[PDB]
Amino acid sequence: SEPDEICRARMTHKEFNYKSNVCNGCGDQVAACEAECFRNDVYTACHEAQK
Repeated sequence: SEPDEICRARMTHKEFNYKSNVCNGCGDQVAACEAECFRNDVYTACHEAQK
């Protein structure tokens, strides 16, 4: 049970905006999209299925 602040510091400001932008598109799984810092099947699937 640790914070995901490291994930935000690891990426750039623009990155957080891009990832988050797509996250809101995946659907109602936003929480899950950021759950693993954009590192999950939920996002990997949506993002790949996002034109």
